Amino acid sequence: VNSFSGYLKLTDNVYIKNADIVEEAKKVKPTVVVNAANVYLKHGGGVAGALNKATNNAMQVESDDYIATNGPLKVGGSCVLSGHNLAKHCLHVVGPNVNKGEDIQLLKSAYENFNQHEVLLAPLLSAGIFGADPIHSLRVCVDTVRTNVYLAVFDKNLYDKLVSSFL
Ligand SMILES: OC[C@H](C[C@H](O)c1ccccc1)Nc1ncnc2[nH]ccc12
Ligand SMILES: [Cl-]
Repeated sequence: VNSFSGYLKLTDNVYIKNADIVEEAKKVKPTVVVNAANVYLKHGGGVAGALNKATNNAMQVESDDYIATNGPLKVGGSCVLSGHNLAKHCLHVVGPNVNKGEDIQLLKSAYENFNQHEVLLAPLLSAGIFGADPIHSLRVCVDTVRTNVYLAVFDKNLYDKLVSSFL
């Protein structure tokens, strides 16, 4: 039993809700919130910009130190950093950005990072401003993640389409 509320159950381990991941994180304070990161951990817009804003830019400050030490992430890769006021940890995961010409096949590799964590609050990787088809992202999530994932879909109209089209 966990403290996630109001989710629709898609499979044994995947759950979905129309919700603002910032507000969801602030309420649940999950062990792991997933950020839709880029390789530079520059949290300017989309989920990343919203999460970082909610941390009063502390996420960005921490991320800049991470990059200065370690260099950029790989597309498909991840790193674990602080969750600040939102979660214990933030798993920064880089899905491919279609608007940069990145290989959509890397979306599966991106979701594989979730399997290192028993329970996560997450967005649909590569959705929104990353330019991929969210129906495809949900399918890859369901077919790749084996741990317990609670998906927040910000857009209500998109949420309804993902549910109604879910196989
Ligand atoms: O897949 C990324 C997802 C896209 C979003 O659902 C969308 C917005 C407009 C049109 C269609 C779809 N972004 C988020 N998901 C959850 N919480 C969030 N908080 C801030 C951003 C955000
Ligand atoms: Cl987005």
